[PDB]
Amino acid sequence: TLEELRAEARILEAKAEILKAKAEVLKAKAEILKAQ
Amino acid sequence: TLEELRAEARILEAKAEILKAKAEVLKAKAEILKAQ
Amino acid sequence: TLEELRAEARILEAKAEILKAKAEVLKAKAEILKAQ
Amino acid sequence: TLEELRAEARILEAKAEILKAKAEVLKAKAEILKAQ
Amino acid sequence: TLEELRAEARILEAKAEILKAKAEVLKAKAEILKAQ
Amino acid sequence: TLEELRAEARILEAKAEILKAKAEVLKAKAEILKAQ
Amino acid sequence: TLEELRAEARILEAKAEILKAKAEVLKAKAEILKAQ
Amino acid sequence: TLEELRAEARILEAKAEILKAKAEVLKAKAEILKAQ
Amino acid sequence: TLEELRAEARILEAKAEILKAKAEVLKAKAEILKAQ
Amino acid sequence: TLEELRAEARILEAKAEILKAKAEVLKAKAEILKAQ
Amino acid sequence: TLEELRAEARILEAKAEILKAKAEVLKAKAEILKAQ
Amino acid sequence: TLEELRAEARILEAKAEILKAKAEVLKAKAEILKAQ
Amino acid sequence: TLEELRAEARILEAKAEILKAKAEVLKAKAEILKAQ
Amino acid sequence: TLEELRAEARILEAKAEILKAKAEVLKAKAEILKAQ
Amino acid sequence: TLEELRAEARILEAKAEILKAKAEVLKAKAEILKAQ
Amino acid sequence: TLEELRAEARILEAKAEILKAKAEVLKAKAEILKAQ
Amino acid sequence: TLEELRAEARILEAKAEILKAKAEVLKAKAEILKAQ
Amino acid sequence: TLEELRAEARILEAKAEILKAKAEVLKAKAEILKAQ
Amino acid sequence: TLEELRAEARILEAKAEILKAKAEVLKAKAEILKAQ
Amino acid sequence: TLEELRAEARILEAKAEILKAKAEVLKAKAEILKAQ
Amino acid sequence: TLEELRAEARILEAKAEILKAKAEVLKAKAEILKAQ
Amino acid sequence: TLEELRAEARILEAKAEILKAKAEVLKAKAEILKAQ
Amino acid sequence: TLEELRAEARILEAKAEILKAKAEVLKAKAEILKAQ
Amino acid sequence: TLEELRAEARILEAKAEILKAKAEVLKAKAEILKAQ
Amino acid sequence: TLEELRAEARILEAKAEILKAKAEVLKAKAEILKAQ
Amino acid sequence: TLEELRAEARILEAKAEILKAKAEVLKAKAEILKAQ
Amino acid sequence: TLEELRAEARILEAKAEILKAKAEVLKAKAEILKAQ
Amino acid sequence: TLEELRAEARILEAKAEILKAKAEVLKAKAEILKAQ
Amino acid sequence: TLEELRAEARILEAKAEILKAKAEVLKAKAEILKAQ
Amino acid sequence: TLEELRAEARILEAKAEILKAKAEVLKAKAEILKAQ
Amino acid sequence: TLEELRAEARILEAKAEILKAKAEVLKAKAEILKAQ
Amino acid sequence: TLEELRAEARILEAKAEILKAKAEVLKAKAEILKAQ
Amino acid sequence: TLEELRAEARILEAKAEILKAKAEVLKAKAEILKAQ
Amino acid sequence: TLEELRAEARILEAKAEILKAKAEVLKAKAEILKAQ
Amino acid sequence: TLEELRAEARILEAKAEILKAKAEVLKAKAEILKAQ
Amino acid sequence: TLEELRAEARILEAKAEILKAKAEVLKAKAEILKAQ
Amino acid sequence: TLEELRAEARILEAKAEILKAKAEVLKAKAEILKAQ
Amino acid sequence: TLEELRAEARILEAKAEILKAKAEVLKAKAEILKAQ
Amino acid sequence: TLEELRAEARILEAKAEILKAKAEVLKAKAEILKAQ
Amino acid sequence: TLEELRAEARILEAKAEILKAKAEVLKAKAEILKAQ
Amino acid sequence: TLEELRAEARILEAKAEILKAKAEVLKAKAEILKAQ
Repeated sequence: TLEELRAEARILEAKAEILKAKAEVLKAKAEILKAQ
Repeated sequence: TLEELRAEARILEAKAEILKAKAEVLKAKAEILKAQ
Repeated sequence: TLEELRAEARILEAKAEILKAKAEVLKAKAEILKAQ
Repeated sequence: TLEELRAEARILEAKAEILKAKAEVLKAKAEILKAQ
Repeated sequence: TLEELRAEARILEAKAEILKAKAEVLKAKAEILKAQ
Repeated sequence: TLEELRAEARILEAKAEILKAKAEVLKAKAEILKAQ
Repeated sequence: TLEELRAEARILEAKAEILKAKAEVLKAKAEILKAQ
Repeated sequence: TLEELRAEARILEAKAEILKAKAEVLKAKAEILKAQ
Repeated sequence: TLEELRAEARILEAKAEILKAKAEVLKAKAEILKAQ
Repeated sequence: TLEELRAEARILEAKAEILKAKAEVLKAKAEILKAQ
Repeated sequence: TLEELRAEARILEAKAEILKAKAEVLKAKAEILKAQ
Repeated sequence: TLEELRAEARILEAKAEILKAKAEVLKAKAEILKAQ
Repeated sequence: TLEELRAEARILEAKAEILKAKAEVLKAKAEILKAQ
Repeated sequence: TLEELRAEARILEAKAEILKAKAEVLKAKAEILKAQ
Repeated sequence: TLEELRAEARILEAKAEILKAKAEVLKAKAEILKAQ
Repeated sequence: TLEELRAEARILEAKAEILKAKAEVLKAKAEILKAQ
Repeated sequence: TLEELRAEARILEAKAEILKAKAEVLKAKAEILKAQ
Repeated sequence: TLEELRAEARILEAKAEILKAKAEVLKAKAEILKAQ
Repeated sequence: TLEELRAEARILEAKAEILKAKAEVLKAKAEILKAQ
Repeated sequence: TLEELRAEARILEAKAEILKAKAEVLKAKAEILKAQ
Repeated sequence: TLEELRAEARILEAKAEILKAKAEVLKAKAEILKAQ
Repeated sequence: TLEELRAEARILEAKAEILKAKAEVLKAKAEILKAQ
Repeated sequence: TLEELRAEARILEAKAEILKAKAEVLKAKAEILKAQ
Repeated sequence: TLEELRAEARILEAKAEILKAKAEVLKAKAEILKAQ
Repeated sequence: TLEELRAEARILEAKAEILKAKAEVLKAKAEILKAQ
Repeated sequence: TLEELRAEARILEAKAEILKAKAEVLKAKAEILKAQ
Repeated sequence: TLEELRAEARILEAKAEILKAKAEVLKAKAEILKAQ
Repeated sequence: TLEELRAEARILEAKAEILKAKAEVLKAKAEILKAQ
Repeated sequence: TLEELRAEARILEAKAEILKAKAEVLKAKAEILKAQ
Repeated sequence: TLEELRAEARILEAKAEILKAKAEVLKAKAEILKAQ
Repeated sequence: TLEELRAEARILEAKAEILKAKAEVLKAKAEILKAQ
Repeated sequence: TLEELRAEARILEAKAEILKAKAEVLKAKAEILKAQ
Repeated sequence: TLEELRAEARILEAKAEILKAKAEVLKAKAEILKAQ
Repeated sequence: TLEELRAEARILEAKAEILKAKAEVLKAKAEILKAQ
Repeated sequence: TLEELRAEARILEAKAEILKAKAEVLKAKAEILKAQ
Repeated sequence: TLEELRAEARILEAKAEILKAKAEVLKAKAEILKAQ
Repeated sequence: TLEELRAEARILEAKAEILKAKAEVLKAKAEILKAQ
Repeated sequence: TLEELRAEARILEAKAEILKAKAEVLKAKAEILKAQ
Repeated sequence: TLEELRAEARILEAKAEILKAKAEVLKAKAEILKAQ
Repeated sequence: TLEELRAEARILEAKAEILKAKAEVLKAKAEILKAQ
Repeated sequence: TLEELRAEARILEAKAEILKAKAEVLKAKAEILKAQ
């Protein structure tokens, strides 16, 4: 269970990181919208 | 129990971080809505 | 009991943080509702 | 008793913080209700 | 007795803070009831 | 006696503050009863 | 005696303040009884 | 004697204030008895 | 003597004020006795 | 003598005021005796 | 002499006022004797 | 399951990195739009 | 599946790197636009 | 499929490198534009 | 009986006050009849 | 009966206040009739 | 019935307040008629 | 009915406030008429 | 009906606020008329 | 209708704010007229 | 209509802000007139 | 119209900012006038 | 028009920044006038 | 016109930066005047 | 004109940088004046 | 003119760098003055 | 003139570098003064 | 003059390098002073 | 004529008030003549 | 004429107020003459 | 003439206020003469 | 003349304020003379 | 003369403020004399 | 004279501030005298 | 004289600040005396 | 004298800072006395 | 004297810093006393 | 004396730094006490 | 003495660094206690 | 003694470094505990 | 002793390095645990 919960931590750690780079697409998306 | 509660802390630590990047999707979502 | 109460502190520390990021979902939720 | 009362302080310190983030859920809950 | 009364102060300091956040639950509770 | 009376002041200072936040629970309790 | 009477003033100063917040519990107690 | 009488003034100044808040407990005590 | 009589004035000024708040305890004491 | 008589006026001014609040204790004393 | 007689007026002005509040002690003294 | 979840972590780790360099295309895209 | 998912990781690792050097073309593209 | 995906990795690895040296043409292109 | 007679006083106290404001309707009723 | 008579006092207290503001409509009604 | 009569008090309390501000419209209405 | 009458109180509370600011328009209306 | 009356409260709350700032235009309007 | 009335609240909320800053133009307008 | 009224809110939000900085020009305008 | 009103918001957002820095010229203008 | 208004935003964004550094010349101008 | 206005932005961006470093000469100019 | 204005930007970019290092001479000039 | 202004940029770029290393002589000059 | 100014740049480039190594003599000069 | 200034650059390039190795004598001089 | 007669009332209202404060100068004029 | 007579009222309103404070100088003038 | 008479009102408004604070100097002047 | 009389108002406004704080020196001057 | 009278206002504005803080020295001077 | 009077203002501005912090020494001086 | 008076301002500015931190020693001095 | 008074400012600037950190020793000194 | 007073400043600057880190020992000393 | 006082500064500079890292031992000491 | 005090500085400099790495053992010690 | 104290520095320098790498064993020890 | 302490330094220098490579075994140990 211990390493399993360590693994269940490990999969949920990854799911945040996709949403992090999802925001950074939207971050420079506005940077196009202001540099013009 | 001790390392188990340490693990039950560890899984609940991860569940916050998905909601953190969930907000940051919505953060730059408005930044598109103002840079236009 | 001491480290146990330290652990019972430690689990209750985590339960606040989910509610913190729960509010920040609702924080930028209104920010969509004003940037439009 | 001293560190025990220090620990009994420490558990009661945590119980306030859940109620703090409980209010902040309700804080941005009205912020949805005004940004619309 | 001195540090003991300092500790008996310290436990009674914590008991106020739960009631403080207890009110702030009720504070934003009415804020839902007016933002609608 | 001096620091002892200073400590006996210090414990009695705390006992007021619980009653202060006890009233503020009842303060916003009526605020629910009028915002509806 | 001087600082002692200053301290005997200081303890009796605290005893009023508990009764002050004791009244303010009863103050908003009637405010529930009229907001309904 | 001068600062002593100033101190004997200072202790007797405090004894009035407990009776002041003693009346204000009784003040809002009737306010419960009329708001019902 | 001058500042001494000024101080003997100052202590006798305080002794009236305890009797003032002594009456105001009795003032709202009858106010309980009529609001019922 | 002038400021001295001004001071002898000043101490005798205070002695009236204790008797003033002495009457007002007796004033509301009858007010208890009629509100019942 | 002029300001002196003004001061001798000023001390004799105070001596009336003690007798004024002396009567008002006796004024409410009968008011106890009739409210019963 | 453990190495499998380690592998399911490993594929989801890669999917973030494409979106990271996707933003950096848009990052220097605005840098053309300001250096002119 | 394991080495297959390792391979499906391996192809998706390459697709990021083309976009990385795609940005660096645009990086020095603005550097021409400022060195003049 | 495995060595095929290894080969499909291998062709896509090459396509990045042309764009890498494409940028380095533009890198020293500005270096002419500043050394003059 | 005592608090009951205090209550029977309390209801009869209210019945006067309706007649008081009943007269004050008629008071300004003539004030219309003279300001014209 | 006691709190009931307290409530029957409480409803009859309200009925006076409508008649109070009823007069004050008529109060400024004549004030229009004299300021012209 | 008790809280109901408390509520029937509470609705009749509101009906006075509209008439209060109704008079204050007429109050400053004459104040226009005299400041000219 | 209770919360309904609480709501019927709540709508009638609002209708006074428009008339309050209606008077304050007329309040400063005369203040123009006197500052000239 | 409840949230509807809460909404009918909510629209009537807004209509007062325009009249509030309508008065404050007239408030500083006289302040021009006196600072000259 | 509910979100529509929430929107009809939302447009009427904005119309007050223009009048607020309209007054503050007139506020510092007199401040020029007194600093000279 | 909803996002349209959200947009009609959004344009009227901007019109206040020009008047805000219009006042702050006049704010420091008097600050020149007093620092001399 | 939507992005157009978003653009009409966007131009009116800029017009405030010139007036903001217009005030800050006048802000340090008085700071010269006091540092001397 | 859209990118044109985006450009008309972009030129007006620059005009604020000259005035920003114009103030900061005046900011340290007083800092010379106080460090002496 | 678009890239031209982008260029007219680009020249006006540079003119601020000379004034920025102009202030920072004056910034450390006072720092000599206080370190002595 | 475009690359010319880009060049006229480019010469004015250089003139700021001499003044930047001009300040940093004065920056460490005071640092000698405080390390002694 | 273009490459000439590029050259006039290029000579003025060099003149800053002598002043940069001029400061760094003074930078370690104080470092002798503090390491002793 | 062009290559001449390129040469006049080239001689002034060298004069900075002597001062750079002049500082680095003083840099390790303090390093003797602290390693002892 | 051109190759002459190139030569006058070339002699001044050498004079820095003696001072560079002059510092490196002092560099390892402290390294003796710390390895002991 | 109506507002004119209202204005002719308004000027004649002011002429009384100067004579009112004219008497109050003479009122305290005798109060000097008796306090001496 | 109307606003002119309103202004001729307005100047004559001010002339009374100087005489009002003229009397109050004489009011406390006798209060010095009796407190001595 | 109108704003001139408004200004002639404005200067005569100021002349009263000096005499107002002139009396208040004399007001507390006697308060020194009685507190002694 | 208008702004001149506005300025002659402005200097005479200041002369009152020195006398205001002149009285408040004398105000707390007696407060020393009674607190002793 | 105008800015001169503005300056003669400005010096006389400062002379009041020294007397203001002169009183506040005497204000807390009595506060020492009563807290003992 | 103008900047001189500005300077004579500037020195007299400083003399108040020493007296301000002079009072605040005496402010917390009594705070020692009551916290004991 | 001008920079001299600026310097005489500058030395007198420093003398206040020692007294400011002198009070703050006494500020937390009582905070020890109450936390016990 | 000028740099000397600048130096006499500079030594008196340092003497405040020791007293600042002297208070902060006493600041956390009470923080030990409350965290127990 | 100048560099000497600069040195006497420099030694007194160091004496504050020991007391600064003396407080920070006591700062985290309480942090042990609350984390338990 | 100068370099000697510079050295006496230099030894006292070191004595603070041991106490700095002494606190940081205690800093992470509590961090063990909360991470469990 | 000078180099001796420089050496006595040098030994005391080393004693801090052992305590620095002593804390960093305890720093990652808690990092084990949270990563589990 | 000098080189001896330099040597006693040199041995104590080594004892820190073992504890540094002792922590870094524990540093990556937790990194195993999170990468799983 | 000197070379002996140099040797006792030299053996203790080696004991750190085994622990350094001991950590680096554990460093890449987790790198296996993440590359899968």
